[PDB]
Amino acid sequence: ANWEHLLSLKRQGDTAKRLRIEQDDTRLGFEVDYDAIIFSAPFRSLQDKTQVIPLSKTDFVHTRLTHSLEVSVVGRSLGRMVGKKLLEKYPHLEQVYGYKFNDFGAIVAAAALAHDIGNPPFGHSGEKAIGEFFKNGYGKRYKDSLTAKEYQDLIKFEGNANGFKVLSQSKPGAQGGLRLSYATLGAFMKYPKESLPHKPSDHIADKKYGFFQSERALFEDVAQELGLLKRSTTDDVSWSRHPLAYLVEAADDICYTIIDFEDGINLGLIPEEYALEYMVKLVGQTIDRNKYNALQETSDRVSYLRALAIGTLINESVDTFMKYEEEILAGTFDQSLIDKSNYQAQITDIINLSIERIYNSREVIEKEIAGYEILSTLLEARCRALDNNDTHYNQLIQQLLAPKSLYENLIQICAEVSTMTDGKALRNYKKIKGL
Amino acid sequence: ANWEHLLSLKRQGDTAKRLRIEQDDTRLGFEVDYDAIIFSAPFRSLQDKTQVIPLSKTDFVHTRLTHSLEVSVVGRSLGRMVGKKLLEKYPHLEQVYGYKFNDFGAIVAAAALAHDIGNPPFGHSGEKAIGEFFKNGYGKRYKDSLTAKEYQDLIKFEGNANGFKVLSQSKPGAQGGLRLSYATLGAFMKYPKESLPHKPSDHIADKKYGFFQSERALFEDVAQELGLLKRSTTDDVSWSRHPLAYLVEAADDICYTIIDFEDGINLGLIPEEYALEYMVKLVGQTIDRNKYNALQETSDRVSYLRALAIGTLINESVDTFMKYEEEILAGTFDQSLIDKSNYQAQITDIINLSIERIYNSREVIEKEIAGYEILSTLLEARCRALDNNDTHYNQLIQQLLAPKSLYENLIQICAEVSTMTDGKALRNYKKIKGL
Amino acid sequence: ANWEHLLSLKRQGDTAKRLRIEQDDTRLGFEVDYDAIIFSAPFRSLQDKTQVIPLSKTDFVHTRLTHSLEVSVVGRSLGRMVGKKLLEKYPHLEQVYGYKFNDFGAIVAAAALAHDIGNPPFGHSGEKAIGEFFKNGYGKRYKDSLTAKEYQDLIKFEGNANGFKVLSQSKPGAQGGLRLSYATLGAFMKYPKESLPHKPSDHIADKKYGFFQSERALFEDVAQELGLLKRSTTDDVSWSRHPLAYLVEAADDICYTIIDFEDGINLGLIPEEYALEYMVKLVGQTIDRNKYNALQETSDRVSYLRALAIGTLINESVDTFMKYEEEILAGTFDQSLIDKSNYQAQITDIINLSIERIYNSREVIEKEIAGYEILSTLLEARCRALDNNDTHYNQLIQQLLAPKSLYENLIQICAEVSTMTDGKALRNYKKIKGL
Repeated sequence: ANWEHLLSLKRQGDTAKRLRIEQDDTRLGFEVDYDAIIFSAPFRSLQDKTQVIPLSKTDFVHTRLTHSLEVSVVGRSLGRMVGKKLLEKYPHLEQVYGYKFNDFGAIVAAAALAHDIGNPPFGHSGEKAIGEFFKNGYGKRYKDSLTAKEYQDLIKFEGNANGFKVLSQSKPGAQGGLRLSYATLGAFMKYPKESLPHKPSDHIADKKYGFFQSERALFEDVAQELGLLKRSTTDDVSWSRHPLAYLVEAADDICYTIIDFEDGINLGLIPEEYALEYMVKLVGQTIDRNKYNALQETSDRVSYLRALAIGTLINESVDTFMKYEEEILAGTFDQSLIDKSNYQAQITDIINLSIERIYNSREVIEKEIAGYEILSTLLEARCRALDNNDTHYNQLIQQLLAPKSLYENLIQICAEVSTMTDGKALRNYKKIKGL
Repeated sequence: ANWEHLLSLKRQGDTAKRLRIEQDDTRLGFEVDYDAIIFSAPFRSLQDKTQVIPLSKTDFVHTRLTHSLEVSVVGRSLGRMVGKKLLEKYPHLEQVYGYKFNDFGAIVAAAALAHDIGNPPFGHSGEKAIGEFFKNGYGKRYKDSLTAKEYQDLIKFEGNANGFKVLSQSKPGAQGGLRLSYATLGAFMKYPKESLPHKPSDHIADKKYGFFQSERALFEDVAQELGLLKRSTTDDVSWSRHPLAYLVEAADDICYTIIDFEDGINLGLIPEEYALEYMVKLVGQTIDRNKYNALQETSDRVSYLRALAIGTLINESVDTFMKYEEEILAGTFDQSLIDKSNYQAQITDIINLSIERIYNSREVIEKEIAGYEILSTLLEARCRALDNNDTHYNQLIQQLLAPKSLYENLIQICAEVSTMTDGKALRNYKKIKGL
Repeated sequence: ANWEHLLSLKRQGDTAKRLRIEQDDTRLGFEVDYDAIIFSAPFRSLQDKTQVIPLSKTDFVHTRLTHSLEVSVVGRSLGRMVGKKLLEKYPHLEQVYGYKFNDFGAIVAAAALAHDIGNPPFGHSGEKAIGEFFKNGYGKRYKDSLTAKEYQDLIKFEGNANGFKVLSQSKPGAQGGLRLSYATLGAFMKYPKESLPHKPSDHIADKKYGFFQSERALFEDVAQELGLLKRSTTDDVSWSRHPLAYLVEAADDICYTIIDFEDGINLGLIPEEYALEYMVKLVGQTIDRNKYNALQETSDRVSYLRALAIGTLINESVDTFMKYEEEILAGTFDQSLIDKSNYQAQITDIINLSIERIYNSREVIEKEIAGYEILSTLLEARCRALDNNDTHYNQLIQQLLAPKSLYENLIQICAEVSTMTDGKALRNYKKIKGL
């Protein structure tokens, strides 16, 4: 591929090319993208969306908005640092085409900021509850009216794909959604494939899929404009990742690992006695141990460790990207940047500690179990209303929850149930069940 | 038809005639009816029964008892003014028979006071939830054990017909229920027909039905004594309305229109800026503009407009009655009194604004949806216990909720679930669901 | 039967005999049993387990722990008093084998202390909900995969048998459970039979059953060591009760009769006047009338009557036991000790009043109805997770509720659901239901 094409400023529906050298640097398309997301209704709704991790009465624990905000700050740093090195490697990108190192920071930051925008509540358990509804619940009745891939979109409903829908969905008065730059949509697409075939290889980009059938035509346009390399020549389409999607992924990987740990310690789910032991290798060269011992509050000690460890992993991930830059550009890199880390054993240890103390904790399990009932109830009410829209009750349901082809109706129901705020979903659920 | 027979003082089971001229003026049968309703357990229970309209923590919103009381006051005025004009047009009713203008006010007031006594909770949505239970829910299993009209009583369960049952149902030690005058029972019956045929015409009197199969024999006796005109000779019975039922209907129509509007403004669902605009034509000939401007509080200004509009519509309704009095006596008036109003456009505008801002409001929809679940759960508990009364659990349900033919059992279950107070229904529902 | 064998100090797994004369007086096996129950997790859990009797905002009402404690105190007196008379009638028990009167008090106290340890919540209605689950609910699907007696253990699930399971269940690191002395396990077994045949006679010992199929081999060991007399002629096994089981029963009967009455008066469910009227014959010979009239508080007057009445019935039960000692030893006593009471008319009056004012009270019926839903919901969740342990949801359920053969799994599910504390059961129920 070519970096000039990968850094496309095209917005959906454009009729003429947007050259970087002609951009107003105070209205740079990539930076406009970031601000568009910040002010968007879907991003703002993350304020009222918790993570599956429990709340604390005494200490800070991230909601989904502040988690996404911090991921985007890590992403900006990754993009800035790699962008500087790319412009040194390929100086024509700056001298001829006018690209600057902050462009790469803005692309990665915007795609990272919006990564969780489409995820249902209750973490991956919420995805599994939606999928189960269509695999074995009421929604199984729709199988024979859908293509294999349309049905797969439902039984393996994917928040990454719903995020792509949220960013690009046309509505009356708003064609093309947020109309983000194609470079940003490219960096967003960690899994550039459809729902089938399912996990066709052990390649990182094949672990999930990244767009629904409803968004296939758009990503085809995005992939064409960017020049992404093909990974399939059948009607089951798939492409090699945009190089910057590796940085978006690394930002998420760094933040899932270290910031979950930080939250677990502040909640007390992870004993503070383990804080230094698990972070020593990651921070040992830079930690000022005398300073660490002088900090009097648990949360200040763990924030210092988190800052040091994120710094270490950012610097390393930049160097790993540049080492494998040609292979990434050629589509032959089959792993994540963090997979190559010299700290991979320590990262796995932290992740396993978080699985054991946070995600397997009673408070998380209880919430996932409750979430199954909440999501299954909302989906069933919407789907019965779709199937019998004439009855008095189902008209009330439509008025309460949602005031096209079968597939497009079903994927919209999933999309809308997934993006309801915590409070709205809970209130509507309680009314349907009379509580 | 003859007004001498329409004004019957007969009570259920009477052995001898009751002549108006022989009545004690301090114990007039029609006034005794008003007081019997006031002190009755069903009317007292309206204290603990809310309308579908939401509660407010700052302003007055009507419960069902206050609504019924104000309807009865408007009704008394309609009856008084019409009674005076009817006694001028038929002076023998006063000379030979001894009827006085207050008699007509008493009949209309008592019938109007009792109009909502049999309605289930949650408004018309509550009626629909009970019907759905027998149409498509657990109660569907009874269809093949019931006649067409018995089943129709259930799938189209009607609060008007339940009100007639509540007023007249014999119980051990209370033969004939409240034993109201037959004239009052006639004025109560807005839909003098059985559940089938369903809407045989577009006449307002055919829109619903007014008695269940369980009360058909009772209303036949009332219809015979009053000399109501038979409107159909098939096994399907129906009669032309008692003339005073047009005034009972008018009392409800005027209050439903204007007082919902008043509550909507005080709730903030309807902006105050709409209050004068929608009521100027109805009040302009009688309003004291100096008084209106001096009033500094919204609820006082709205209450003033409400009083003037109601007075306007009462006066117009009386004139409309008297214009079509002979048509009403002949059974050939196919319309409501308010349908002939010169302010029909303004009334329709007020009704539509109330639908848009009150009845389609989120708080009303939520409550109606919850009411479906509450009523369906209580009905299913009672019917499962009816079908299998020998189990330990169903014996507990019987002790908790209810400490004859299949049809008579099912209609009683509906009547009882419909008349439980809000708090008792909710408490029993929560216990059944373990909440 | 021989008292030397009936007073066995054997613990499960023992390879050598335990001679009473060799026991350390500060570590007597029978007294060790009492202390082992007190400190056991199942007994401690009765702290957080209420009776079906409603709680009071003004007066004392017993939780299950305090009820079991007071039953054990009454049992200790019964055992001590009968022990002294037994050692007079069989002096070789002391002189040759070294038994002392307090040994009999310790046996009866320990067995009585543990009588309610296995009962499910919600009283006998809780037992009926569990049985109904397997007779007609989801659990009916297991009938054809179980023997007749295995299925009867479920459809007639019995708290007495679950108590035996709780006391003796082997787990890794705790073989034989609490490892109680066999004399104590004999005194505990009021119904020495398996689930089938059901009520083979009207003998009190045949009213219920005392051990599940999972514990049949253990009680067979216990019966052999104690030398209990075989009572059943068929392949369904059954033994005559250990004589001390009659005293454990009498402690329960006396406390349930008088202390329930006491609680009902202090709750206000039973009018205060009924206290002296129903207890005057039980207390007349021993009551200090000036002490009683000087007492100014209801709870103190009633507590005085309770102490006097329990005193009377303890003394009488001891005399009844000794009067029929030889018939009990030979297995020919067909009644309970209290059945032979001279105060049986007063006991029956008190029980019937408690049934009418307490157990048939609205507050109890409400709680039993809710308990059906709670227990049925928990049983269905555990059984569906047993049937499909592979699904993501069922693996969450397994982590939340339970972090071998089909029968062994089902009886363990019943045992665990029955032994959950009130708050733990309610919390898990609410999460499964989304609240």
